[PDB]
Amino acid sequence: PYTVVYFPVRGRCAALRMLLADQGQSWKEEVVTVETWQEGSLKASCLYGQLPKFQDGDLTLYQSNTILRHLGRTLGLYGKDQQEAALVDMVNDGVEDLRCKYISLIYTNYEAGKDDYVKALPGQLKPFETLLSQNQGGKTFIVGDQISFADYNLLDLLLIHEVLAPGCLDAFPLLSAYVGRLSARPKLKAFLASPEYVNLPINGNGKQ
Amino acid sequence: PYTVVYFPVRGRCAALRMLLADQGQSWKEEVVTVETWQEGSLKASCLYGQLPKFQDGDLTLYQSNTILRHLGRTLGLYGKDQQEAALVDMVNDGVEDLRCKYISLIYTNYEAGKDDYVKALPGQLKPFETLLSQNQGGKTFIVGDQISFADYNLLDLLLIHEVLAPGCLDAFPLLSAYVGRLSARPKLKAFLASPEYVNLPINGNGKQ
Ligand SMILES: CC/C(=C/SC[C@H](NC(=O)CC[C@H](N)C(=O)O)C(=O)NCC(=O)O)C(=O)c1ccc(OCC(=O)O)c(Cl)c1Cl
Ligand SMILES: CC/C(=C/SC[C@H](NC(=O)CC[C@H](N)C(=O)O)C(=O)NCC(=O)O)C(=O)c1ccc(OCC(=O)O)c(Cl)c1Cl
Repeated sequence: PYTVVYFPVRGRCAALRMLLADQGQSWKEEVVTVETWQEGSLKASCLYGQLPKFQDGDLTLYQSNTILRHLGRTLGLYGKDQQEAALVDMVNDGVEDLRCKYISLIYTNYEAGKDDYVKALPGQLKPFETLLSQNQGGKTFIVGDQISFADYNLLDLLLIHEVLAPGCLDAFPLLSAYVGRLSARPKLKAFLASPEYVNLPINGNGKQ
Repeated sequence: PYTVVYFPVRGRCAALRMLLADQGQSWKEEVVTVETWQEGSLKASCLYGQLPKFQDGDLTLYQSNTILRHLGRTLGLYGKDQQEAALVDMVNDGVEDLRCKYISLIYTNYEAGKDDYVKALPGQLKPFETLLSQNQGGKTFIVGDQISFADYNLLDLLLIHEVLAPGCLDAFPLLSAYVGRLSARPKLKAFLASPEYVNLPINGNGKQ
């Protein structure tokens, strides 16, 4: 079945977990402690020496977005055609770009960079609001009329940003409603409310 | 048909151009000058306010990897099945991670960071050598027995690294032979030797 190998944090596994949960998929969580990691053997066996590591049967994958695209491809959450598949990629790549900046802030320059980051946030979120406005008035999903892996990734990005800068979505009606709507999906809502999600820190250094 | 909108540099368009050329595809190059960019209108119309911008008929795309995946999907350069597709993604995501570090070095910390970067290079290239060693002894492509968009992206990454740190592939026989082999492909060889490629700087700040 599925197995996600990661440290005890939401981080780069939050989106794929929401996906699996919302899709009614079962998966196993292999929690790696900082101690076990610093031992070296696991890291050495990882393709790029990093986590998350994912297992789908005997298929072992690395890279959070590779896992997202894999699940999207195999579960039918990758658009209805090539045109949509490309747009889903465009959204996910944009989410990744911002996630990298967020990660850099959190682990590299939180105290001194937070103000500049938050000030730059609106311009960084604007693209996703525009995307929604161009797709059925933002009433459905980020691309097309069916959910995609990019939705879960974008949703997580928006959620962690609401924590970083409370109210950042207030000026973005479509993104705001989008968050509430997706978060309301039965399986997803239950997952987001569960200890499994709630008692895990967003990041590994206690910052958010 | 196809249109590539970018600044007059190889940068994030080199891989997709090699792909198009090697695949015998025709495309138009719309060169954006620093003056045009600083004018503001183009930037404002770009989804994430950045280039490259790509047009396939009336489909307008942004994000270099979205363009790569789109061409790979539509041209059949994305693996033979879903498993290979996942592996192709895993390779491309790894290429992107290193490309981001390369870009960071080039544009924000060349002088002071070059030594540390080059020293860390071997460990960053090892994953691709390993991937090659696990696929038909590295005699064909990065994933499977057919070329994929990830091959062009990886090839570009390797090429720019040989310029940054001459001889960096000496420690990796498979990657070294891989570069020579792919570069020898008729259409690609002609493209790499053409003014279109050769007279374009790798980066925009004159560093490499
Ligand atoms: C638990 C906190 C930690 C999660 S794992 C982080 C990292 N893995 C990746 O960054 C995966 C990137 C892939 N491209 C992907 O998309 O999957 C990892 O495995 N690190 C272990 C290693 O030895 O490399 C986390 O986010 C984290 C923790 C600590 C630090 O450093 C602190 C600092 O001062 O910079 C960072 Cl930068 C990060 Cl991202
Ligand atoms: C011509 C040099 C320039 C090419 S365009 C760079 C950038 N676009 C992207 O980074 C695309 C990223 C997407 N995720 C993708 O994958 O496609 C861009 O459009 N910049 C214009 C803008 O206004 O944002 C280039 O590489 C470049 C040039 C200058 C600088 O800054 C110098 C510094 O001191 O940092 C950088 Cl960082 C870069 Cl990357």
